[PDB]
Amino acid sequence: CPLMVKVLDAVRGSPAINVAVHVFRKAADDTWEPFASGKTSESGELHGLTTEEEFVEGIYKVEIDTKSYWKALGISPFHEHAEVVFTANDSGPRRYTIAALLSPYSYSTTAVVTN
Amino acid sequence: CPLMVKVLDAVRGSPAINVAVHVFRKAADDTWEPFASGKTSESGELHGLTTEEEFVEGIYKVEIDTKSYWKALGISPFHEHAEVVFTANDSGPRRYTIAALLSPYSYSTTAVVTNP
Amino acid sequence: CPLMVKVLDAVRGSPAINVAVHVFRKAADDTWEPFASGKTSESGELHGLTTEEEFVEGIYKVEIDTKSYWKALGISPFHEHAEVVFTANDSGPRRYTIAALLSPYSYSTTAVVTNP
Amino acid sequence: CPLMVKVLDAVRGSPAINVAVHVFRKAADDTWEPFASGKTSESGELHGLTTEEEFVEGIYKVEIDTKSYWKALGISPFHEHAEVVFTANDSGPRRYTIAALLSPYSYSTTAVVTN
Repeated sequence: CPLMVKVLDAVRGSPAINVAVHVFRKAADDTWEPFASGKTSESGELHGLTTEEEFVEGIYKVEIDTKSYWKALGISPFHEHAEVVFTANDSGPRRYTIAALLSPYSYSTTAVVTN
Repeated sequence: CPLMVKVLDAVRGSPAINVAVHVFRKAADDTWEPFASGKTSESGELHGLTTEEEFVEGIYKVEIDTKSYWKALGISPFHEHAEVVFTANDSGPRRYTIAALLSPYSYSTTAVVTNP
Repeated sequence: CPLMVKVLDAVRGSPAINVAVHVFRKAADDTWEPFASGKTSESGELHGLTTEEEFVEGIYKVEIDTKSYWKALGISPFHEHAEVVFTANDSGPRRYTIAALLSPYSYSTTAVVTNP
Repeated sequence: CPLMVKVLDAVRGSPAINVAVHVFRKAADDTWEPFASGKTSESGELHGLTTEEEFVEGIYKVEIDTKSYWKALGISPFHEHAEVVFTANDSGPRRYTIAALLSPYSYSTTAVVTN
């Protein structure tokens, strides 16, 4: 699978489990079309979102529902969600891992693109 | 300055200068409406986006155009932009500093929220 | 202010106040020698650690006592401290801002280096 | 293995390969005693540093030689290295993953402690 999402919790030092993730693909009219979604596993990962066939070049958005995660932990968060927007390119490495590190008032996101 | 944006470049160890920033507010019909925009200064800061009066309760999106920034430095980065989406002023007026730390394949954003 | 330290709390979205900071310089015998120390203010900043004259070329270590900070807030964090080790002024005098973003099980540190 | 180190490169969006890592254990006299070391793999990981038997409670330091990594890439770095200092505790989760995200003038480190 060409796209994986990994989410970590910087407050507990653990995978961020059961975090909803929604992936969208930018349509010709500039709107965001639902593409794939899921919830992170006990390892904070979400595999099997798409296939090589369907994951064509284009602009994608990965929305991580961080607010609901923090609310479940009873911690007041800042962001509505974490959004990661990027262009999928065929010339570069073919496996994309979108990693996110979550804190209540901060998040970082990193792309690990490999062959 | 109820809203300030600060952007740093983690490759150069400097402020990220001349970075375009667009702010939107969610309208009643759930669409994003343009709210304010500007560019970071030599200090990597953007002040004067709004006023206390105009910065009412709402869901705001701060779009930082990071791709253009990296491309002008000769780097083809991963992200199109860094988007920061948050509810503001729902418990009264606050001062928000949205900070972003940029690398070609990673970014981190932090909010510093203080009471007037 | 050739050297400034700024510390933010990513759980509260605020400056990290009253954080102890110890600066060391590597001596000729390769040991760490105390250089300066202080605590962050209400703004999360620590100024006045040194002067242009005293801040000579060398390898410096900025120790930020993050564990004590978290424990006073009721959190048992992972790290003992955040250590920032760097060569300074080897190409002439520079102004260094060492920024740290703290979470209980993670921290990020950035350096902003400018010419006088 | 109870201790793993994972290093990523935020400039290239890749694992940070062949990064030297040195682990030290704080001795009774407050000095740092060499404990384990290695170089990250092609996946940016370093496994097999120690064993459950030897990784007793105590204060450890993980030093990641980031300066040499950046120099090999021809990029001027700020830090001499990234140091991660922590206390190993038996009551909590028993597997420690020390992750580091590297940029020339910035790094972040995260501990993922699991059971």
